[PDB]
Amino acid sequence: GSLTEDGLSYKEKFVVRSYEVGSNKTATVETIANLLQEVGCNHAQSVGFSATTTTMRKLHLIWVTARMHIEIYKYPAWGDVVEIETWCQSEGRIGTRRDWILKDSVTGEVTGRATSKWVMMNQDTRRLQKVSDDVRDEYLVFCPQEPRLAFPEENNRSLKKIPKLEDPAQYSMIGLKPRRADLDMNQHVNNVTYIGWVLESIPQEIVDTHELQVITLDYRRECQQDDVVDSLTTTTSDSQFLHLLRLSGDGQEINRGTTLWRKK
Amino acid sequence: GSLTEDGLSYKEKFVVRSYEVGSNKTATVETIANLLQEVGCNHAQSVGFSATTTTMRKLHLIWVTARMHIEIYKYPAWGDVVEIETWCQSEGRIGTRRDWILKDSVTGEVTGRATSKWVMMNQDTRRLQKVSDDVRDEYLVFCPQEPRLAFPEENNRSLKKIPKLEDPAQYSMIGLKPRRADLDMNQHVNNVTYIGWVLESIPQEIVDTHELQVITLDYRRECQQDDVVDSLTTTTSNDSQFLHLLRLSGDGQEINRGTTLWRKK
Ligand SMILES: COc1ccnc(N2CCNCC2)n1
Ligand SMILES: COc1ccnc(N2CCNCC2)n1
Repeated sequence: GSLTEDGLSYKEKFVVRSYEVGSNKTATVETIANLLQEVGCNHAQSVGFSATTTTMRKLHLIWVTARMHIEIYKYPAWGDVVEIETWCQSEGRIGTRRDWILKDSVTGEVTGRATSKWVMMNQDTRRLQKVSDDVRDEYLVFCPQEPRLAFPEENNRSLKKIPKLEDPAQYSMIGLKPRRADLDMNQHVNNVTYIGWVLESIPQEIVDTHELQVITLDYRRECQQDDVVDSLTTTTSDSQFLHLLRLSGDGQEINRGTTLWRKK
Repeated sequence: GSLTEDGLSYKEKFVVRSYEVGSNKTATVETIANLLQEVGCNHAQSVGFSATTTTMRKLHLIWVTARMHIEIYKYPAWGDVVEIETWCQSEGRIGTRRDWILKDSVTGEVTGRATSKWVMMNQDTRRLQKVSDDVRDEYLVFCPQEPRLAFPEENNRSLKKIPKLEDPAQYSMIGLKPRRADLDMNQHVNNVTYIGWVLESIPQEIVDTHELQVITLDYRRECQQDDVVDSLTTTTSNDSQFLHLLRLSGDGQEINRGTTLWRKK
């Protein structure tokens, strides 16, 4: 992988692996989500990062994901090369936004796109902060200054409010626990695990006959290594679903989201 | 990746990914196990498979893993290039063997090695069988004819008998279930998931202070998408040795048995 000529975005090719594909012999949405995360880490490293930006390290500040939105048109097949282009942008003092475009390396056509909103947080108190200058000046040297949006459309799926699932849920997967493979190098549950846990309550009949076109996910609280999660789903309709991840015990909300599926 | 000059083995370089590493910023043993599986699939495809032969497809036969043995000296760090060389060999009518050598792409030194025994099974009845003559000739064209062993040694840990864990276990992880990411393209639980499930009963203190040097795993029965697994461990020992057992949560049916060896960091 490498930064583009202007140094304001980063590109990387990935060959789809055998264990990365599902029953259709195409990459799973979790494989896609891991590749977005990977190209994002390489972009951050190529422009001199740890995630932290020097002034975040002096203030014990970290970036946490608030939202993740992914729209796939075609899933790359096992053995295909997929090229992902990523870039960052400041959103005033709200937070930071990371966007991605996925292309077929052979045809050069867009096969998917993604967007994510990150909020500032103190890693000790776990308290959300607003982007207090300085960080915003150091982010301006690596970001495009004119807006560059993977989802430009006025009134689009990536910025819609997500409601809370009402009990009883139509479908459920109870007792989900993270194992060591679900943790990252800092022992926190990978943001991709939440996507997998959300999809666990989708019936196998929907998976076998439909393709996941869109997924939007809100992140409210992190799941601990020793926490148990319940995944809840309800059809709201193409097939549309409303999702909710909560702690098995007290019912504390950790995630909420929506998925859109089309018949194959 | 590509086959070697003689066409009797296959090589592939892999750059270690951010989500593939643990607390030490080095690849997990499950990442290593996925890369061995990946280079094995590419070797099989490069020599005209898809991993059944023509005779196996005609008879509804598949290869199932009976044993997986991995010995790591150095785990590649996040961002490093690792090169894996793999090859197959016929073991008469018993089954087949797949071997791997892992090297640091920069220094060219061996940083790990692995071996796996595969047995023939009818896809429908699930009954094991000895390799027929037609199958032995079909892969003798892709295998070295003189023995080539990743673990040559007189009495190596790769061929040792594994005993059955006695109740009560010292450590345990109960209620392990596979999710969709644990399934392969044919909807069967990935062999690497079993490794992860085995390691779930190892205490977090051992993981934090030791490095996994060796792991040997016996496969007896497959875990279904709707099956629940219990992982059991007992210390059998500066080095730490463990005895492991995976069994179905309900009836206590054995699915796996194994041993791990760890050294202090
Ligand atoms: C804004 O999204 C997120 C995501 C993950 N954790 C959190 N906080 C919320 C404040 N308490 C600590 C955890 N917020
Ligand atoms: C020897 O290795 C394995 C691995 C997985 N399943 C099996 N069988 C044994 C026979 N019954 C069906 C399952 N054997």
